[PDB]
Amino acid sequence: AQDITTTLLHPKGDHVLHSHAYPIFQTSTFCFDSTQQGADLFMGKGEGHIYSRLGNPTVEQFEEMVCSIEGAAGSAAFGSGMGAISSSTLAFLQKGDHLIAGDTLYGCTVSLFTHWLPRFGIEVDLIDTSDVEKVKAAWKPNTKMVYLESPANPTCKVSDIKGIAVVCHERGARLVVDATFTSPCFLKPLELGADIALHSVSKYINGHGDVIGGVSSAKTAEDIATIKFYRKDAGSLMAPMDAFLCARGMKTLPIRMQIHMENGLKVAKFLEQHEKIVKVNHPGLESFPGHDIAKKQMTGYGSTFLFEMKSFEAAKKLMEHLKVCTLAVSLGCVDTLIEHPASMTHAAVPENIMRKQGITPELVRISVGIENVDDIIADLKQALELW
Amino acid sequence: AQDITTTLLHPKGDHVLHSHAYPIFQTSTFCFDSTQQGADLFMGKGEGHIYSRLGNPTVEQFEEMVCSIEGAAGSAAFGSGMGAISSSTLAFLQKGDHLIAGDTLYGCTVSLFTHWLPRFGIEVDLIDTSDVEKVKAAWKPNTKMVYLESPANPTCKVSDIKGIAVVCHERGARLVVDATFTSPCFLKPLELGADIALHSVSKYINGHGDVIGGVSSAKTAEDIATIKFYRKDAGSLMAPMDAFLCARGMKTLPIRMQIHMENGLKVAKFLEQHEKIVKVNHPGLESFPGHDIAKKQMTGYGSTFLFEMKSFEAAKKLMEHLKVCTLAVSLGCVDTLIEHPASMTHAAVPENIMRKQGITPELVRISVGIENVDDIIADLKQALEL
Amino acid sequence: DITTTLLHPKGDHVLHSHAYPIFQTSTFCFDSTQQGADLFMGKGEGHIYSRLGNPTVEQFEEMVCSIEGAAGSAAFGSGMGAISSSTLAFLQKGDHLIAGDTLYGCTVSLFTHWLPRFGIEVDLIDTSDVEKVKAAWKPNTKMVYLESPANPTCKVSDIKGIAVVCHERGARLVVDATFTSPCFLKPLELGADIALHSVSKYINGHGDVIGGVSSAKTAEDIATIKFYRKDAGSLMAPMDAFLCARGMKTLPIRMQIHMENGLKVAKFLEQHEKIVKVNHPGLESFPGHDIAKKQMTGYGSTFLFEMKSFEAAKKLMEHLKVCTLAVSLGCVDTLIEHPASMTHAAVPENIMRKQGITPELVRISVGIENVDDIIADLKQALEL
Amino acid sequence: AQDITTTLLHPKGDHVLHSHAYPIFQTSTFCFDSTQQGADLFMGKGEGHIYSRLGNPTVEQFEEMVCSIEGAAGSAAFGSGMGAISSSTLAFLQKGDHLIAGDTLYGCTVSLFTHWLPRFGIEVDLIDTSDVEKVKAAWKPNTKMVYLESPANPTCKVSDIKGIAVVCHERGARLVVDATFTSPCFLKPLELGADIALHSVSKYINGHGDVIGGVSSAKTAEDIATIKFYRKDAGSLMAPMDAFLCARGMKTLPIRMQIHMENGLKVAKFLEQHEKIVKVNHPGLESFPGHDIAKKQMTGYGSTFLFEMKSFEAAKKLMEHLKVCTLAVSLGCVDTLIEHPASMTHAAVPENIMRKQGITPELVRISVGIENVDDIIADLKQALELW
Ligand SMILES: CSCC/C(=N\Cc1c(COP(=O)(O)O)cnc(C)c1O)C(=O)O
Ligand SMILES: CSCC/C(=N\Cc1c(COP(=O)(O)O)cnc(C)c1O)C(=O)O
Ligand SMILES: CSCC/C(=N\Cc1c(COP(=O)(O)O)cnc(C)c1O)C(=O)O
Ligand SMILES: C/C=C(/N=C/c1c(COP(=O)(O)O)cnc(C)c1O)C(=O)O
Repeated sequence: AQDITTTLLHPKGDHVLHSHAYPIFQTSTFCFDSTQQGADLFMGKGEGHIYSRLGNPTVEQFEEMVCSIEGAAGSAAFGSGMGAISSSTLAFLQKGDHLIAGDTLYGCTVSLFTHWLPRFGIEVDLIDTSDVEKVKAAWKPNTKMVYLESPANPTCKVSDIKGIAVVCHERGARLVVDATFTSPCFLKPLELGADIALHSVSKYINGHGDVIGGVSSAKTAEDIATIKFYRKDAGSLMAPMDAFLCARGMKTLPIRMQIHMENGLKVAKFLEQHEKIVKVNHPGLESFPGHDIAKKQMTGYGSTFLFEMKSFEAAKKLMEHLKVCTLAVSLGCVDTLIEHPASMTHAAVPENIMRKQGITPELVRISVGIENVDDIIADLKQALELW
Repeated sequence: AQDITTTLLHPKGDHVLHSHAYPIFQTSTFCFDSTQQGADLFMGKGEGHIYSRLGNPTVEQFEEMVCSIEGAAGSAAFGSGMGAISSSTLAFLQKGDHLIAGDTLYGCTVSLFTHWLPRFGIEVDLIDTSDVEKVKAAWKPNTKMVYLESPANPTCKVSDIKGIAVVCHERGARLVVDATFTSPCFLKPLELGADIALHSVSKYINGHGDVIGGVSSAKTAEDIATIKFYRKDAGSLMAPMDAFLCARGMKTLPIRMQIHMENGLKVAKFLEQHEKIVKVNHPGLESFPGHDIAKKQMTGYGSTFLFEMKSFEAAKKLMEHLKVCTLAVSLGCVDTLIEHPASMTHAAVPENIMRKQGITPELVRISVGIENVDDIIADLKQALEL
Repeated sequence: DITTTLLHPKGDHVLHSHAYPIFQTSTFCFDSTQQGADLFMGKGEGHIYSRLGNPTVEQFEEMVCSIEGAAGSAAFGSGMGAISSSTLAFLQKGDHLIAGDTLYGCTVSLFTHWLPRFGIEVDLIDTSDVEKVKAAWKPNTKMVYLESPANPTCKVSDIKGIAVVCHERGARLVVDATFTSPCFLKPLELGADIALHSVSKYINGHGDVIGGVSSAKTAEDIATIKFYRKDAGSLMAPMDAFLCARGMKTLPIRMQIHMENGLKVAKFLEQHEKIVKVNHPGLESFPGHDIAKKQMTGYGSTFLFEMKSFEAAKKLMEHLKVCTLAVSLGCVDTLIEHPASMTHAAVPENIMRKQGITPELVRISVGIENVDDIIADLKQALEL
Repeated sequence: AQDITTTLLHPKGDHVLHSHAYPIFQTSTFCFDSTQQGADLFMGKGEGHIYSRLGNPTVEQFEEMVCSIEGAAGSAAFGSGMGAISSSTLAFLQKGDHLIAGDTLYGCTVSLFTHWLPRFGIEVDLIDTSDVEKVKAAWKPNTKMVYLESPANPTCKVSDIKGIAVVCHERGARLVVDATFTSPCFLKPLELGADIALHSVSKYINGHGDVIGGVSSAKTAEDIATIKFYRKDAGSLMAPMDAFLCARGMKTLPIRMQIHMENGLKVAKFLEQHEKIVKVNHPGLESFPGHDIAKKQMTGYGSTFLFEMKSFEAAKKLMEHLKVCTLAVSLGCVDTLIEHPASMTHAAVPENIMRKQGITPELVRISVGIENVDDIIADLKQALELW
């Protein structure tokens, strides 16, 4: 069986005009040969293109690469991870439906689920999905979907994706998994029983900190068709240039992830043994609750994780005196980023949910890049040992 | 009174690193000076950027350009006209609300209002908005929005935006106008009393057929903040490169529109007097119902319009023997496009709505470009002779 | 008209795409050894490697070629790349070049510093007078190189008359028509062998690309130019060619506006008490107007005018609110510069005097803004 | 000392408008504050920009990255490797000067030195530079430059860069080295005594097969200023978009080269032991002449090399029956390329020079990518073992 490195470098499809790199189809529309040919494409008959919102060759090339690593029936690219998330939930959920979602989610996902979904008559509970019994207890006759992020942003809380998938499968609910934090090299939710696997491509998949985009992949042709139908009307599109950039970043995804995984673990171990650090939430550490599940259900770890300092002042002093790490939000970039969730990525999260998420002023999140790991550790060490 | 040509070519804002052209900020994230500075930005305090989904300087420069021409409090750019439409309606409407929309709308707008909105518990009635009395009769206690396209895609049906805005003002509803077909050079819905004006930037605004994008502009600061809050979560973003291309295309928008307008009128009059053509639906023709309203409420016309052949066979002959015009959906490009609405742009609209729209297999939609008109007419004359 | 031709270029669509795709690629795949071998021998149809040929760049080349009436066109990474490729592809040690005495600063640098290092004799002379061209002629003269109207003074050379001299005497005539665009000046139509442009100016028109183009009357000459380019390596990037082709779609319409704005502005300046003299080729007062009127079908909107002192020029250039102080020209928005300390600052003193470039001169490149707004900007800056 | 991976990911310079990724300055011109500020910039006084041909911020960012890895006084980026080679030779050589260049060079370099330089009154000899004594024997009173490619394209012939540099330094000649085949990760000619080190950035540096570009770096400020002065008039520029892409590709250069090097050596060893293969020219093999010089003077190897089949027909059969390798010219891409030098990259090389270079119809050149090496080897093996 051919390695994923090779698969990503050799995607299926004809070359265009013998071009080795796939061209950028910076076009809005496409030409018809005849009234019939154009009519037929609008009915889904024949091969070809109509209009970039319905399908653009460069974006489709990126979709096929993701589809190939997810093992999906199809993938849909979007203008952002939030586009993928809206389109993977609201394409299916309608008034009177019930959604169970993790209680520790990316801030704007909490915003979408707690502000917008209830306005559309959709019932939403945020539940601790690290415990399958709590998921079952929150289940209702109208539950149509469970939505999980695991490991969760930013605390890395692990959910039992396989265990929850069994209950979804028995009860007729879709299981949707945001695998952004781990990448499809290491977490393949469709292999664990999910119906839909999605990512912010803005993070690891693209990897170069220069594109916002999203992708969603479905286990069935019907589900990916419905998602694309929603996309056509909701309009979160990946631009041709951004698709060219995402496909290009993904060409190095397997080797970047290997380096991220190993750097991340080494940085977490360094932090865990350091006297200034109270606790390290990296799901690859034996000390981490849920390490046993992550180890079984994933084939590696991402390199974004959280650690606890002794105070807010210690956290600030660390974050502001680094020379290699960059103070900024986002994650999954080739270079190391660091931020303060309580006052940044999660500052818009309701106090109620903040308290249950376990997010405090002492926490710092680091997204470890592919720099030489000793250089990253020496940067953290000099800031930690400051006068 | 500085002219709009000059305004578009001289947008407000600082140069970046003294660059003459505005740089393409192909970035996802921005760096913070300190914890406090990043925290302040997240609370909307101070000046700066955080992350391109929240705000990208290249995208914002294009937003400022549109905002100036619309006379708006602010503008939001999107990944498509459908992103703008979605974000300008679903940012406000919620379960139990009622929407009144024009009966003649772009096909996917029909799909949005007719398939997705009701799944979200929003009641929707499509009605003939060319008669303000029919809008009044359709009104309900829970009516929160009227949504109009004028002239409508593809029949060019005209609504009294001004009269309808009075009714919305009186009865506590937002008026949203899709002004894609006319461009903001010739139609400024916020000057007519609308609350929101939006475009498929994919059409005239960009004008070069190489970008898909949307823009929406609101009369009030609170409404544009809501639109952008919805955009934050829904995620239809204009890419930095596309914003660079849309701003660049918009630099020639006023001259392109002058030519489109003059060209489309000349073509329509040629077709109207030709023996093979049953009727021509251009809002700038004296024969067109709604001409009197379009002339008073607009300062010009787009060049996309519809005409009727004597049979489907005839329309097919004409569409397939043109050498200059290109058979393709979309409109408002520098070159001439031609389309068959029944089986293309409006193929998916339900039979009953299609009947109400007056769309038949005999209709052909042309989007007249900025070619020498004599070439477009000769191309048409050529084909009609076969 | 020209607009229809530029909007409907010849060629096939790629994958039915309406906009021509951006071939952001270095290399192309071969179907077999034989097919790749054949392409390297110039047999069959297809591509090998973007330096030899890129489809997006070739589409832009074909657009310029059609408008110039050429046998072919070559795109480059800058106007300087087109210039050095249209001259050094032909001239060799022992050859002599006659060049206009007033040229863009970097062309002066090329001809004055580099060409003589390569054993090429160069005389800069006043090409507004054909007898001076004849008098400078030598048995080893192989090329005349003209800019008309010249940058920055707008000095006009008789292209047609010089072409007759060149044809009779076995020399190539190369014309840089940057200042006028191919809508208005078509040197190959006047007898020239090669016509070239800084695409960075009018042709692109949007101030966001640097590029060059050269067009040759003969198939053999464009082959030589591309052969030189293959080894010298000044290429137009596929993204820049996409942008250039895109800007060119509005070229004829922009040029009509530039021309009309520029004339109205020159006329305003010419009757202003603060202005000594306006060098615009379309003015009746300008020496060489009669040639320019006969050999061109319009005018660009870049031209020079004379203030009463350096201090006055500085005051004018530093109080404009619409016009931007920057080098370059032919952009949609109005640009203004000081040739003596900017574009022409490195020109040797003696060539400078021969050019007539003094610290009292300001060069303006009138954009497509409403002319009344640009006149009001100049007006307040001249009077307050 | 900080690792090169870290340096490339953290290049010196201020961020622009706090942007994490460096913006694309798609501009021709820049604005002046005043006539004095503009006048000064033209005199080289003060900080700022004028016009992209003279200096573009995005291009300068990429130049700084190369300069940092070369250990140079400065770097200049170009529209192509050939722009870099032209500008690194013709910026210095004039009529009456003499150039000694290697006899095995990239085809278009042979075209430049053999067709264009003599037209400009520059004397050129192509010499076997793998023998320092032959270089000395070719020396004349007017010799001003030696130009080397090592390992040479496509035979991998190795020159003694250090030994030749001694002779250049004693006699007042510049040494110019095209290090395209090896990359600046493994070959740093300025540390071996070269005055100028240059690359086709089109190959490894960019790495992604989607840009043509060049770069040249000089040991002295004076020489890089002269190179840029030439560039200003000859006009081979790197476009702002291309510079953004080259900088982006270069963020993964160290990890890509590590994999290229390891894959290329394993493929060479596989080929060297295979019955169908007559000889393998990879400078990292102990069997290769000049292996001892390459191993002392480089810190690794590129993964483009040539091998000899038993016949032209055998080469064609191999080249036309691969599923992973792509038949195409160029090299140094993430995916594996293969070509036939005799009829492709070197088909324009004059017969006498071909014979001097040792290029025959039996030779195949492979540029090994970063695919899983076992997939690459299995692809070659199945083609070699065809019916
Ligand atoms: C507060 S601003 C920083 C962005 C960010 N996270 C993003 C993200 C998204 C959304 O993806 P989009 O940004 O729309 O491509 C979806 N799902 C997950 C697990 C995510 O981590 C962060 O820094 O924690
Ligand atoms: C059937 S496919 C051709 C697209 C098309 N029209 C689009 C359009 C949109 C949507 O804008 P987006 O396409 O999302 O940028 C919004 N509003 C109006 C009046 C529109 O006409 C057409 O060819 O009639
Ligand atoms: C001092 S820097 C400003 C650039 C400039 N002129 C350029 C130019 C070129 C060169 O074109 P490239 O810049 O290489 O695309 C060629 N030919 C002509 C008639 C030109 O005017 C100027 O502002 O006068
Ligand atoms: C198709 C190109 C091949 N080579 C190129 C090359 C260049 C020239 O570099 P641009 O191509 O001008 O960037 C310079 N120096 C070296 C050692 C090279 O290999 C090839 O062999 O396959």
